[PDB]
Amino acid sequence: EDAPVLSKAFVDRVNRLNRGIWKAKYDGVMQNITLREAKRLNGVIKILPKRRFTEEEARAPLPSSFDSAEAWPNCPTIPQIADQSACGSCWAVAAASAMSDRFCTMGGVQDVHISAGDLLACCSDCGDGCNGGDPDRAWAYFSSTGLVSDYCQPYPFPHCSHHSKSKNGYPPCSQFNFDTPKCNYTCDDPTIPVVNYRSWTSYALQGEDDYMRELFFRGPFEVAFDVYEDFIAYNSGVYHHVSGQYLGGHAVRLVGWGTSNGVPYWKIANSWNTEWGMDGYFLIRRGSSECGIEDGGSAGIPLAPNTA
Ligand SMILES: *[C@@H]1O[C@H](CO)[C@@H](O[C@@H]2O[C@H](CO)[C@@H](O[C@@H]3O[C@H](CO)[C@@H](O)[C@H](O)[C@@H]3O)[C@H](O)[C@H]2NC(C)=O)[C@H](O)[C@H]1NC(C)=O
Ligand SMILES: *[C@@H]1O[C@H](CO)[C@@H](O[C@@H]2O[C@H](CO)[C@@H](O)[C@H](O)[C@H]2NC(C)=O)[C@H](O)[C@H]1NC(C)=O
Repeated sequence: EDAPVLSKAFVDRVNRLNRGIWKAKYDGVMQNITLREAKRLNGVIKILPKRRFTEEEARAPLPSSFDSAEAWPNCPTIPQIADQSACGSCWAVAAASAMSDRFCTMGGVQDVHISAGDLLACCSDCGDGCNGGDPDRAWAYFSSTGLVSDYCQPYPFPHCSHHSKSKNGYPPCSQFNFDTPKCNYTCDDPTIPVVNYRSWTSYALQGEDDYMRELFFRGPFEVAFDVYEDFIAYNSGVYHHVSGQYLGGHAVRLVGWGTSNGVPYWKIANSWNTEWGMDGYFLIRRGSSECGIEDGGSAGIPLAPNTA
Protein backbone atom coordinates (compact mmCIF):
# COMPACT_ATOMS: atom_id res chain seq x y z
CA GLU A 1 0.00 0.00 0.00
CA ASP A 2 2.98 2.29 0.62
CA ALA A 3 4.51 0.68 -2.44
CA PRO A 4 5.04 2.84 -5.58
CA VAL A 5 2.51 2.23 -8.34
CA LEU A 6 5.01 2.63 -11.16
CA SER A 7 8.23 0.85 -12.14
CA LYS A 8 10.54 1.37 -15.14
CA ALA A 9 9.69 -2.13 -16.32
CA PHE A 10 5.92 -1.53 -16.12
CA VAL A 11 6.26 1.68 -18.10
CA ASP A 12 8.43 0.01 -20.78
CA ARG A 13 5.75 -2.64 -21.22
CA VAL A 14 3.00 -0.09 -21.53
CA ASN A 15 4.95 1.73 -24.21
CA ARG A 16 5.61 -1.47 -26.16
CA LEU A 17 1.97 -2.50 -25.96
CA ASN A 18 0.41 0.89 -26.80
CA ARG A 19 2.25 0.96 -30.16
CA GLY A 20 3.42 4.58 -29.73
CA ILE A 21 -0.14 5.96 -29.99
CA TRP A 22 0.45 7.50 -26.57
CA LYS A 23 3.46 7.98 -24.31
CA ALA A 24 3.86 6.74 -20.73
CA LYS A 25 6.76 8.17 -18.76
CA TYR A 26 8.25 6.70 -15.55
CA ASP A 27 10.21 9.66 -14.22
CA GLY A 28 7.34 12.07 -14.57
CA VAL A 29 5.50 13.83 -11.81
CA MET A 30 3.90 10.58 -10.59
CA GLN A 31 7.15 8.61 -10.35
CA ASN A 32 6.84 7.96 -6.62
CA ILE A 33 3.14 8.02 -5.97
CA THR A 34 2.07 5.15 -3.79
CA LEU A 35 -0.91 2.84 -4.20
CA ARG A 36 -2.78 4.38 -1.25
CA GLU A 37 -2.35 7.87 -2.68
CA ALA A 38 -3.19 6.90 -6.29
CA LYS A 39 -6.38 5.24 -5.09
CA ARG A 40 -7.43 8.31 -3.07
CA LEU A 41 -7.39 10.55 -6.15
CA ASN A 42 -10.21 8.49 -7.65
CA GLY A 43 -13.26 9.52 -5.80
CA VAL A 44 -16.22 8.31 -7.86
CA ILE A 45 -18.55 6.13 -5.78
CA LYS A 46 -22.00 4.84 -6.88
CA ILE A 47 -30.86 9.41 -10.86
CA LEU A 48 -31.39 12.12 -13.49
CA PRO A 49 -33.57 12.03 -16.60
CA LYS A 50 -31.89 11.26 -19.93
CA ARG A 51 -31.17 14.28 -22.17
CA ARG A 52 -33.47 14.57 -25.22
CA PHE A 53 -32.29 16.52 -28.24
CA THR A 54 -34.74 18.58 -30.29
CA GLU A 55 -35.10 17.88 -34.09
CA GLU A 56 -32.86 20.90 -34.75
CA GLU A 57 -30.10 19.81 -32.41
CA ALA A 58 -30.19 16.29 -33.78
CA ARG A 59 -29.62 17.25 -37.42
CA ALA A 60 -26.62 19.54 -36.83
CA PRO A 61 -23.62 18.20 -38.77
CA LEU A 62 -21.07 18.29 -36.01
CA PRO A 63 -17.62 19.39 -37.07
CA SER A 64 -14.84 16.83 -37.05
CA SER A 65 -13.09 18.70 -34.28
CA PHE A 66 -14.27 21.05 -31.53
CA ASP A 67 -12.77 22.83 -28.52
CA SER A 68 -14.95 24.63 -25.88
CA ALA A 69 -12.34 27.30 -25.20
CA GLU A 70 -12.26 28.19 -28.92
CA ALA A 71 -16.07 28.11 -29.27
CA TRP A 72 -16.67 30.35 -26.18
CA PRO A 73 -13.55 32.47 -26.21
CA ASN A 74 -14.94 35.07 -23.77
CA CYS A 75 -15.46 32.53 -20.98
CA PRO A 76 -12.28 32.59 -18.91
CA THR A 77 -13.11 29.65 -16.58
CA ILE A 78 -12.97 27.12 -19.42
CA PRO A 79 -9.25 26.81 -19.81
CA GLN A 80 -8.45 26.78 -16.05
CA ILE A 81 -7.15 23.57 -14.60
CA ALA A 82 -8.12 22.75 -10.97
CA ASP A 83 -6.31 20.82 -8.23
CA GLN A 84 -8.41 18.52 -6.06
CA SER A 85 -5.31 18.08 -3.84
CA ALA A 86 -4.93 15.23 -1.34
CA CYS A 87 -8.64 14.42 -1.26
CA GLY A 88 -10.99 12.16 -3.34
CA SER A 89 -13.18 15.04 -4.43
CA CYS A 90 -12.91 14.84 -8.24
CA TRP A 91 -16.64 14.14 -8.30
CA ALA A 92 -17.24 17.60 -6.85
CA VAL A 93 -14.39 19.47 -8.42
CA ALA A 94 -15.22 18.38 -12.03
CA ALA A 95 -18.87 19.27 -11.29
CA ALA A 96 -18.05 22.75 -9.89
CA SER A 97 -15.62 23.54 -12.74
CA ALA A 98 -18.24 22.64 -15.41
CA MET A 99 -20.92 24.58 -13.54
CA SER A 100 -18.68 27.68 -13.65
CA ASP A 101 -18.15 27.13 -17.42
CA ARG A 102 -21.91 26.81 -17.90
CA PHE A 103 -22.66 30.05 -16.11
CA CYS A 104 -20.81 31.64 -18.93
CA THR A 105 -21.93 29.47 -21.94
CA MET A 106 -25.55 29.51 -20.79
CA GLY A 107 -26.19 31.44 -17.62
CA GLY A 108 -25.15 35.02 -18.60
CA VAL A 109 -22.31 35.37 -16.05
CA GLN A 110 -18.81 35.54 -17.53
CA ASP A 111 -16.66 34.69 -14.58
CA VAL A 112 -18.06 33.03 -11.50
CA HIS A 113 -16.23 30.11 -9.91
CA ILE A 114 -18.59 27.73 -8.24
CA SER A 115 -17.34 26.47 -4.89
CA ALA A 116 -16.35 22.78 -4.96
CA GLY A 117 -15.73 23.13 -1.15
CA ASP A 118 -19.33 23.88 -0.40
CA LEU A 119 -20.51 20.95 -2.53
CA LEU A 120 -17.91 18.57 -1.07
CA ALA A 121 -18.76 19.50 2.55
CA CYS A 122 -22.46 20.11 2.45
CA CYS A 123 -23.79 17.55 -0.05
CA SER A 124 -24.03 14.57 2.26
CA ASP A 125 -26.55 12.88 -0.07
CA CYS A 126 -23.76 12.86 -2.66
CA GLY A 127 -21.30 10.58 -0.93
CA ASP A 128 -18.69 10.89 1.78
CA GLY A 129 -16.69 14.01 0.96
CA CYS A 130 -12.99 13.30 0.53
CA ASN A 131 -13.70 9.54 0.51
CA GLY A 132 -15.67 9.94 -2.70
CA GLY A 133 -19.11 10.67 -4.08
CA ASP A 134 -21.51 10.51 -6.99
CA PRO A 135 -21.36 12.97 -9.96
CA ASP A 136 -25.11 12.74 -10.71
CA ARG A 137 -26.18 13.75 -7.17
CA ALA A 138 -23.82 16.71 -7.31
CA TRP A 139 -25.79 18.10 -10.25
CA ALA A 140 -29.05 17.33 -8.54
CA TYR A 141 -27.75 19.25 -5.45
CA PHE A 142 -26.96 22.27 -7.65
CA SER A 143 -30.70 22.31 -8.58
CA SER A 144 -32.28 21.67 -5.20
CA THR A 145 -29.94 23.50 -2.81
CA GLY A 146 -27.50 25.48 -4.92
CA LEU A 147 -23.89 26.43 -4.29
CA VAL A 148 -21.95 29.54 -3.29
CA SER A 149 -18.94 30.82 -5.29
CA ASP A 150 -15.35 30.22 -4.32
CA TYR A 151 -15.05 33.98 -3.55
CA CYS A 152 -17.45 33.18 -0.68
CA GLN A 153 -15.93 29.79 0.22
CA PRO A 154 -12.55 29.07 -1.42
CA TYR A 155 -11.43 25.51 -1.95
CA PRO A 156 -9.98 24.65 1.42
CA PHE A 157 -7.00 22.49 0.44
CA PRO A 158 -3.87 23.92 -1.19
CA HIS A 159 -2.22 22.75 -4.40
CA CYS A 160 0.19 19.95 -3.82
CA SER A 161 2.71 18.25 -6.06
CA HIS A 162 3.79 14.62 -6.40
CA HIS A 163 7.17 15.83 -7.46
CA SER A 164 9.76 16.25 -4.74
CA LYS A 165 10.97 19.47 -6.38
CA SER A 166 7.82 21.00 -7.84
CA LYS A 167 8.22 23.37 -10.83
CA ASN A 168 5.60 25.66 -9.19
CA GLY A 169 6.88 25.45 -5.63
CA TYR A 170 3.89 23.38 -4.50
CA PRO A 171 4.34 21.39 -1.32
CA PRO A 172 4.36 17.53 -1.55
CA CYS A 173 1.00 15.77 -1.53
CA SER A 174 2.35 12.99 0.75
CA GLN A 175 2.61 15.37 3.70
CA PHE A 176 -1.20 15.71 3.62
CA ASN A 177 -4.20 13.52 4.16
CA PHE A 178 -7.34 15.66 4.37
CA ASP A 179 -10.72 14.83 5.83
CA THR A 180 -14.04 16.23 4.64
CA PRO A 181 -14.34 19.87 5.86
CA LYS A 182 -17.22 21.16 7.88
CA CYS A 183 -20.18 22.55 5.95
CA ASN A 184 -20.48 26.33 6.54
CA TYR A 185 -23.36 28.69 6.12
CA THR A 186 -21.47 32.02 5.76
CA CYS A 187 -18.46 33.03 3.62
CA ASP A 188 -14.98 32.51 5.15
CA ASP A 189 -14.86 36.25 5.58
CA PRO A 190 -18.26 36.76 7.14
CA THR A 191 -18.55 40.35 5.87
CA ILE A 192 -18.76 39.00 2.24
CA PRO A 193 -22.49 38.39 1.61
CA VAL A 194 -23.65 34.82 0.71
CA VAL A 195 -24.75 34.68 -2.97
CA ASN A 196 -26.43 31.32 -3.80
CA TYR A 197 -26.23 29.94 -7.38
CA ARG A 198 -28.58 27.27 -8.73
CA SER A 199 -29.45 25.40 -11.98
CA TRP A 200 -33.05 24.76 -13.03
CA THR A 201 -32.58 21.32 -14.53
CA SER A 202 -30.13 18.39 -14.44
CA TYR A 203 -29.75 15.45 -16.83
CA ALA A 204 -27.67 12.42 -17.87
CA LEU A 205 -25.92 11.70 -21.17
CA GLN A 206 -24.81 8.40 -22.70
CA GLY A 207 -22.82 7.57 -25.87
CA GLU A 208 -20.53 9.29 -28.31
CA ASP A 209 -23.21 11.19 -30.16
CA ASP A 210 -25.04 12.52 -27.02
CA TYR A 211 -21.71 13.77 -25.69
CA MET A 212 -20.58 15.49 -28.85
CA ARG A 213 -23.94 17.08 -29.36
CA GLU A 214 -24.32 18.19 -25.68
CA LEU A 215 -20.79 19.68 -25.78
CA PHE A 216 -21.47 21.52 -29.02
CA PHE A 217 -24.62 23.29 -28.00
CA ARG A 218 -24.16 23.78 -24.23
CA GLY A 219 -20.43 23.38 -23.41
CA PRO A 220 -18.36 21.41 -20.85
CA PHE A 221 -19.85 18.78 -18.60
CA GLU A 222 -18.74 16.05 -16.19
CA VAL A 223 -17.97 12.42 -17.10
CA ALA A 224 -16.43 9.42 -15.28
CA PHE A 225 -14.10 6.59 -16.29
CA ASP A 226 -12.15 3.70 -14.78
CA VAL A 227 -8.55 4.45 -13.81
CA TYR A 228 -5.91 1.72 -14.24
CA GLU A 229 -2.28 2.03 -13.27
CA ASP A 230 -1.11 2.78 -16.80
CA PHE A 231 -3.15 6.00 -16.76
CA ILE A 232 -1.02 7.30 -13.82
CA ALA A 233 1.97 7.30 -16.14
CA TYR A 234 0.24 9.17 -18.98
CA ASN A 235 2.39 11.89 -20.50
CA SER A 236 0.85 12.61 -23.91
CA GLY A 237 -1.00 11.24 -26.96
CA VAL A 238 -4.36 9.49 -27.09
CA TYR A 239 -4.68 7.18 -24.09
CA HIS A 240 -6.24 3.74 -24.12
CA HIS A 241 -5.82 0.99 -21.52
CA VAL A 242 -3.21 -1.72 -22.15
CA SER A 243 -1.97 -2.77 -18.65
CA GLY A 244 -2.19 -2.13 -14.90
CA GLN A 245 -4.72 -2.92 -12.18
CA TYR A 246 -8.01 -1.07 -11.60
CA LEU A 247 -7.54 1.90 -9.20
CA GLY A 248 -11.10 3.28 -8.97
CA GLY A 249 -13.56 5.65 -10.70
CA HIS A 250 -12.53 9.22 -11.50
CA ALA A 251 -14.60 12.24 -12.61
CA VAL A 252 -13.31 14.76 -15.12
CA ARG A 253 -14.50 17.66 -17.28
CA LEU A 254 -15.02 16.96 -20.99
CA VAL A 255 -14.06 19.94 -23.13
CA GLY A 256 -13.42 18.88 -26.75
CA TRP A 257 -12.90 16.30 -29.45
CA GLY A 258 -10.80 15.70 -32.50
CA THR A 259 -8.72 13.14 -34.35
CA SER A 260 -4.99 12.56 -34.21
CA ASN A 261 -3.26 10.45 -36.89
CA GLY A 262 -6.50 8.56 -37.57
CA VAL A 263 -7.39 8.02 -33.89
CA PRO A 264 -10.60 9.82 -32.74
CA TYR A 265 -10.31 11.27 -29.20
CA TRP A 266 -11.88 13.34 -26.40
CA LYS A 267 -9.95 16.26 -24.93
CA ILE A 268 -10.42 16.26 -21.16
CA ALA A 269 -9.48 18.57 -18.28
CA ASN A 270 -8.09 16.55 -15.35
CA SER A 271 -7.88 17.96 -11.75
CA TRP A 272 -4.30 17.10 -10.69
CA ASN A 273 -3.05 20.58 -11.55
CA THR A 274 -1.04 21.63 -14.59
CA GLU A 275 2.03 19.55 -13.69
CA TRP A 276 0.34 16.35 -14.85
CA GLY A 277 -0.36 15.07 -18.39
CA MET A 278 -0.51 17.71 -21.12
CA ASP A 279 -0.50 20.84 -18.93
CA GLY A 280 -3.32 19.36 -16.92
CA TYR A 281 -5.22 17.84 -19.91
CA PHE A 282 -5.32 14.36 -21.44
CA LEU A 283 -6.67 12.89 -24.69
CA ILE A 284 -8.49 9.55 -24.59
CA ARG A 285 -9.78 7.30 -27.37
CA ARG A 286 -13.30 8.24 -28.41
CA GLY A 287 -15.91 5.98 -29.98
CA SER A 288 -15.65 2.71 -28.05
CA SER A 289 -16.38 3.75 -24.45
CA GLU A 290 -12.67 3.45 -23.54
CA CYS A 291 -12.55 2.61 -19.76
CA GLY A 292 -16.24 3.30 -19.63
CA ILE A 293 -15.86 6.98 -20.52
CA GLU A 294 -19.07 7.13 -22.62
CA ASP A 295 -21.23 5.25 -20.12
CA GLY A 296 -22.65 8.32 -18.35
CA GLY A 297 -22.27 12.08 -18.27
CA SER A 298 -23.97 14.57 -15.96
CA ALA A 299 -24.88 18.07 -16.91
CA GLY A 300 -27.42 20.80 -16.20
CA ILE A 301 -28.48 24.33 -17.05
CA PRO A 302 -27.62 27.26 -14.67
CA LEU A 303 -30.36 29.71 -13.81
CA ALA A 304 -29.35 33.29 -14.65
CA PRO A 305 -29.13 35.44 -11.42
CA ASN A 306 -31.58 38.19 -10.45
CA THR A 307 -33.91 39.23 -13.32
CA ALA A 308 -34.06 41.68 -16.29
C1 LIG B 1 -15.80 25.93 7.11
O1 LIG B 1 -15.10 26.73 8.04
C2 LIG B 1 -14.24 25.86 8.74
C3 LIG B 1 -13.87 26.48 10.09
O2 LIG B 1 -13.22 27.69 9.79
C4 LIG B 1 -13.10 25.64 7.76
O3 LIG B 1 -12.18 24.87 8.52
C5 LIG B 1 -10.79 25.14 8.58
O4 LIG B 1 -10.17 24.74 7.38
C6 LIG B 1 -8.80 25.09 7.28
C7 LIG B 1 -8.29 24.69 6.06
O5 LIG B 1 -8.13 23.26 6.07
C8 LIG B 1 -8.03 24.38 8.40
O6 LIG B 1 -6.72 24.87 8.36
C9 LIG B 1 -5.81 24.01 9.06
O7 LIG B 1 -5.69 24.38 10.43
C10 LIG B 1 -4.88 23.47 11.17
C11 LIG B 1 -5.02 23.73 12.68
O8 LIG B 1 -5.00 25.15 12.87
C12 LIG B 1 -3.45 23.69 10.67
O9 LIG B 1 -2.62 22.81 11.38
C13 LIG B 1 -3.40 23.42 9.16
O10 LIG B 1 -2.13 23.71 8.60
C14 LIG B 1 -4.45 24.24 8.43
O11 LIG B 1 -4.13 25.62 8.51
C15 LIG B 1 -8.68 24.63 9.78
O12 LIG B 1 -8.10 23.78 10.73
C16 LIG B 1 -10.17 24.32 9.69
N1 LIG B 1 -10.92 24.58 10.90
C17 LIG B 1 -11.65 23.58 11.42
C18 LIG B 1 -12.52 23.88 12.64
O13 LIG B 1 -11.59 22.43 10.96
C19 LIG B 1 -13.71 24.79 6.64
O14 LIG B 1 -12.78 24.33 5.71
C20 LIG B 1 -14.87 25.51 5.98
N2 LIG B 1 -15.59 24.59 5.10
C21 LIG B 1 -15.38 24.64 3.79
C22 LIG B 1 -16.15 23.66 2.94
O15 LIG B 1 -14.55 25.40 3.28
C1 LIG C 1 11.19 10.05 -6.47
O1 LIG C 1 12.04 9.60 -5.41
C2 LIG C 1 13.42 9.49 -5.73
C3 LIG C 1 14.29 9.12 -4.76
O2 LIG C 1 13.90 9.82 -3.59
C4 LIG C 1 13.86 10.90 -6.13
O3 LIG C 1 15.19 11.03 -6.24
C5 LIG C 1 15.86 11.99 -5.40
O4 LIG C 1 15.65 13.33 -5.88
C6 LIG C 1 16.26 14.35 -5.07
C7 LIG C 1 15.96 15.63 -5.80
O5 LIG C 1 15.69 15.49 -7.20
C8 LIG C 1 17.78 14.12 -5.10
O6 LIG C 1 18.45 15.00 -4.40
C9 LIG C 1 18.15 12.68 -4.67
O7 LIG C 1 19.50 12.35 -4.96
C10 LIG C 1 17.35 11.61 -5.39
N1 LIG C 1 17.61 10.33 -4.72
C11 LIG C 1 17.77 9.21 -5.44
C12 LIG C 1 18.05 7.95 -4.66
O8 LIG C 1 17.64 9.18 -6.69
C13 LIG C 1 13.08 11.47 -7.31
O9 LIG C 1 13.41 12.82 -7.59
C14 LIG C 1 11.60 11.43 -6.99
N2 LIG C 1 10.98 11.77 -8.24
C15 LIG C 1 10.04 12.70 -8.30
C16 LIG C 1 9.52 12.97 -9.69
O10 LIG C 1 9.60 13.26 -7.29
